[PDB]
Amino acid sequence: MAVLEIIKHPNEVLETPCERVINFDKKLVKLLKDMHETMLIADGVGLAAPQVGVSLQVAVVDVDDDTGKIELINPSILEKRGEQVGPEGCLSFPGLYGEVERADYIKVRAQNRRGKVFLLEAEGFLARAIQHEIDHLHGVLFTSKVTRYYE
Ligand code: NI
Repeated sequence: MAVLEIIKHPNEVLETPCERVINFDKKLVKLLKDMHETMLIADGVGLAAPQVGVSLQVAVVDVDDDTGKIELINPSILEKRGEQVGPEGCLSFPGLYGEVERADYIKVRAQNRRGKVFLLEAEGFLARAIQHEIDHLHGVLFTSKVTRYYE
């Protein structure tokens, strides 16, 4: 495995929309493996490929141990219900936290490492993390949705 450098705001790669993954190959699997440990070593709960300099629709989230690691390739949100307001941060903006409103429940369609399509339902913090990472894949950063930063 390799500890990948996490790209910090500012950097253009962070605002670049990502291409869909077309080849589900060994390089993709290594990217995901490296991203997950890099993310945890940095005490993060989500990480998207553009944050490690790769413009592909690939992200991973890992909040609870029971749930565990969820790798998302070419994810799309099929349904959103309810709202939740709370603090949000990002490994690409060290120490920056702001209040962001996100859907509370989401239904997500995405592919795994082999290209198989799965359906995932999430709520609360996990749903917040997933929404934040999917935004990265479209070149959107959380600062664009912060309503207020904390003192
Ligand atoms: Ni982020």
